[PDB]
Amino acid sequence: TLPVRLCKEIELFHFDIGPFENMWPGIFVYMVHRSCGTSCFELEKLCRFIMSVKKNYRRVPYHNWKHAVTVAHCMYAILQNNHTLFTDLERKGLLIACLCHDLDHRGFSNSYLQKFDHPLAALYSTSTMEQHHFSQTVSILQLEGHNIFSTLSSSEYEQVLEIIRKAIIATDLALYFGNRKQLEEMYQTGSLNLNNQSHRDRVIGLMMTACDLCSVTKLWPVTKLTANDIYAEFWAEGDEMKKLGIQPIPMMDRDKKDEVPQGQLGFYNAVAIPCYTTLTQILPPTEPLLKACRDNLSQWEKVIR
Amino acid sequence: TLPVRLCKEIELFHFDIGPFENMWPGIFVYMVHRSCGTSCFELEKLCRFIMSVKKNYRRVPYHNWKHAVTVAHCMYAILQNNHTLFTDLERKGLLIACLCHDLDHRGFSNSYLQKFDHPLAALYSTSTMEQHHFSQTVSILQLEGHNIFSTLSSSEYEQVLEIIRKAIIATDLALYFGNRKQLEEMYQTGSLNLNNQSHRDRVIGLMMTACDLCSVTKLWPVTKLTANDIYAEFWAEGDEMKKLGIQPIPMMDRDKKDEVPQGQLGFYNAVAIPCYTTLTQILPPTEPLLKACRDNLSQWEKVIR
Amino acid sequence: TLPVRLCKEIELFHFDIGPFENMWPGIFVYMVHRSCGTSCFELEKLCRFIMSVKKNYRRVPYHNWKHAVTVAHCMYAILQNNHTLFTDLERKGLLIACLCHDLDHRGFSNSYLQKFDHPLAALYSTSTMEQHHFSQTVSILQLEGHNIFSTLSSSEYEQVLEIIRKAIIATDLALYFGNRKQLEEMYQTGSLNLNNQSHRDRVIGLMMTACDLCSVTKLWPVTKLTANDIYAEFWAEGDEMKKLGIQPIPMMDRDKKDEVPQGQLGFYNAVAIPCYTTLTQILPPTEPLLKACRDNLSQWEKVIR
Ligand SMILES: CC(=O)N1CCC(c2nc3ccccc3nc2OC2CN(c3ccc4ccccc4n3)C2)CC1
Ligand SMILES: CC(=O)N1CCC(c2nc3ccccc3nc2OC2CN(c3ccc4ccccc4n3)C2)CC1
Ligand SMILES: CC(=O)N1CCC(c2nc3ccccc3nc2OC2CN(c3ccc4ccccc4n3)C2)CC1
Ligand SMILES: [Zn+2]
Ligand SMILES: [Zn+2]
Ligand SMILES: [Zn+2]
Ligand SMILES: [Zn+2]
Ligand SMILES: [Zn+2]
Ligand SMILES: [Zn+2]
Repeated sequence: TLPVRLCKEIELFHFDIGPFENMWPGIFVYMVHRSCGTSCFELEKLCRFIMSVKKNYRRVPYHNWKHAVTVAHCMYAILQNNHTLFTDLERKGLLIACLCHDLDHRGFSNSYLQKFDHPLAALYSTSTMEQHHFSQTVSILQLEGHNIFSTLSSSEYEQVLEIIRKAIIATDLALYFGNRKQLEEMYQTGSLNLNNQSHRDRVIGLMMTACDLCSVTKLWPVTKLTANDIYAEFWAEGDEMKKLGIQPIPMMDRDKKDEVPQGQLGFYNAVAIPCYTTLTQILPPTEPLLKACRDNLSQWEKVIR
Repeated sequence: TLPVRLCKEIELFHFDIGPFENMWPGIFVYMVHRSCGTSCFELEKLCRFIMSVKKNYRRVPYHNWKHAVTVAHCMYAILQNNHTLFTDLERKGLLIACLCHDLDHRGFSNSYLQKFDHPLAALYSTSTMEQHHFSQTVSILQLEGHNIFSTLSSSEYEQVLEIIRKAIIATDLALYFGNRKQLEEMYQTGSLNLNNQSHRDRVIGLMMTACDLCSVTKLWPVTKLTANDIYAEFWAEGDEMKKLGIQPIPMMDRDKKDEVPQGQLGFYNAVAIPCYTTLTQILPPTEPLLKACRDNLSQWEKVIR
Repeated sequence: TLPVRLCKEIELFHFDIGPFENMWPGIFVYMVHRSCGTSCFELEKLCRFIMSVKKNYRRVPYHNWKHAVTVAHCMYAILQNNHTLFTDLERKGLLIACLCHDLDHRGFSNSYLQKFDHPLAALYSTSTMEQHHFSQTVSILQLEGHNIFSTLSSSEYEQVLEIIRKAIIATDLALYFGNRKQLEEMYQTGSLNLNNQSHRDRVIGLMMTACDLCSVTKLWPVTKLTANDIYAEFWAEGDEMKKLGIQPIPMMDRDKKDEVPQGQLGFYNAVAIPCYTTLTQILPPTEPLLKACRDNLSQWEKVIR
């Protein structure tokens, strides 16, 4: 039961979740029931679970509670347009993974933490933050009245945990390049097969990347506005890097503000476009992300003068 | 028992409440006792009521807790200089209405909510936020140990509720233009009469507008500083409008920052000056607001170069 | 048990405490044990005490919780390099004083409070905020399970309170000029004597100044970044001054932003350099602060073009 405008435009890939946090949870529950079903989860146990997650997000310009819901909607959009491809376990499992994918994020990349010699970097040699994101998740599920998979069998429960584990880790962009490249080949040869679990995890992996980056697939005015939040995080990290006696890459250097239009251009070309390209090849219904992406690419070129 | 400088300068229309929240409540209690009386309200029940209201204001650049107290002081200033015109019910009733007049405000106008298709817009077809502001008020009064009108008769209680209702709704600027225009005529013909309840509500209505806008009646340095908070709210709304695929009016368009000195000029001419003009006509003691207002008008013209 | 990079670089004067609050407490406990000893304080009672102090710091751009820890580290650095000069009482006493030295600070100088006619200004005729900082301290100690000097004798306890009292008051910069000038003479004549308690308090006094200002002794990139937080506080105060119908000194005037490179130059020359100069004269191990200070002085001159 969502407002008419929302019920209608929530099915759109480029949908924005507005500036109404209090309404954010509701928007999520709605999507679970439309994609998975009403009796997938007990309402109260779910709502309790949601509030807890909202609470374990930090007020960081970009990787915050809004990012979490936004990413999830893209997944919902992907799920609804490929409705016959996945089980409920995967559906109910993937939506949850998206909301938790950046839990307890502080706004610093894995690079900085290793430089800073942070306790977590010692704890997780690779994919430091993402491993923490999943750690946070399990802690929340282990809370009383928080196990929404209570009704699941221990077999099913373990399965959905793996799904969520694999998914969350995939939000490490460093892992993306190897994943896309592999998928690019397998698609070409025809060896690519969704019934292969090893193959299947990789698609899911690429699906997660598409969502984590979906701000490039929004309309131009949203994409441009979201951009401010992201560099806010980058430049701040650059500052802390500088506090370590370390010259940061120009991307995190606030002195190089002008360069940003080209910095984005390069990123689209090298990362974003190849990503949604590959995805539409495998999942044609996901093209609107790609089209919207290129529309934004054209805008960036239009910025340079 | 307020500091000497405060006790002295609190009687000034252009008084500013400083940056000491913790001291804000105290400043309010003081005004209730000077305008209405000590035994108007039970201290503890009042303080409890105040903290609750402070809690239900949001950290929004302008329409926040500070706005609430500031608006109330102007009313106090109006009440003290027209001391023989109103009953205690109206006095105690109007001060309370001013503090609650923007309860749970989020920083977006009624226009945006209707565009966004917000639940409240469906709930309140007209004067969406203001109806909510009064709804919030009643909820707080209905809290235990929060009914400061407990000592009032059910007749008096209902009366003061109407006063507060009517008052709060009047803070809708859309309603102002019709109200001023009517008052402008009645004053001219002489038909205007304070003993007429229909007439009486309209004055109260115009009094509320004067307070909600009183930042134009502060000294120039305060008026200029307060201005930043307001456009912060506007431009943000423009951003969200843009997120709806809707080109917002230049006032909410942050791209048109330069234009602001003229934007303010137009507003003074068309809205602010006619407002305090009419008010002084009816209530001559309220002229300092008008004088201070024009002093700020002269400053805006002085800005354009 | 701190990360390797931290264990190593925490002994450096120009050490920065990073952007990990959750890790800030730990960094403090570590320093107490390295400077004073493990059985100086009961762990739990200490941790309880720390969290309470963190809670009574305000989110003010500069004089906040980070400032508190940063100042304390400098003291630790001073203590560790002059290990044979002080008793444990003084050590355990001074580290604590540094963390509490700006408790409940709101970001306004004593000048503004007197102008504003604030309740505290009436309460404390001189060194208004600093007297409050110590008042806050005592209140926290008087909390249950918060008396970390519980194990101390009432004689020792009173002694450490005086130490803390004297120390905190010394963070009033107005008092500094008279203190340095006296120390400058006594050092010259040879009359300066650490066994003299009157003399001894003055050194401690100058040590506190060195720490409160230690942002000038950090590396250039940190010093420059910290600078933003400080003027944020100044300009805001200027704004409130203007709200009092009072033209503030150019330092708190945000209109005079350009002037800042020279404003800092003057400060170094007149205040910072003479301070660390005198300190190294008395305590040669504290020279790195001075060297780092001048390195930053050279940078400011390099700014002017
Ligand atoms: C973990 C990893 O590999 N990362 C690299 C890419 C980066 C990134 N993520 C984005 C997510 C959403 C939308 C845009 C994103 N853009 C990213 O980096 C591109 C934007 N960039 C640059 C590059 C060079 C620049 C030089 C000067 C000024 C700005 C620059 N911006 C690169 C995130 C970290
Ligand atoms: C609800 C309603 O009718 N509103 C119209 C007036 C508006 C408003 N409120 C003020 C309250 C206190 C002080 C000043 C206020 N100014 C307001 O709007 C005026 C300021 N404005 C403009 C107008 C056009 C502009 C064009 C370009 C750049 C800035 C502009 N500012 C109009 C509030 C919403
Ligand atoms: C209490 C007292 O005596 N104060 C004077 C010095 C001031 C101060 N504290 C600092 C602490 C750490 C680092 C730098 C600090 N700088 C301070 O003031 C200097 C910086 N200044 C100026 C002076 C004049 C200016 C004129 C135009 C623009 C900027 C200016 N900045 C002076 C603090 C208040
Ligand atoms: Zn992430
Ligand atoms: Zn993410
Ligand atoms: Zn309002
Ligand atoms: Zn208002
Ligand atoms: Zn201080
Ligand atoms: Zn300080």
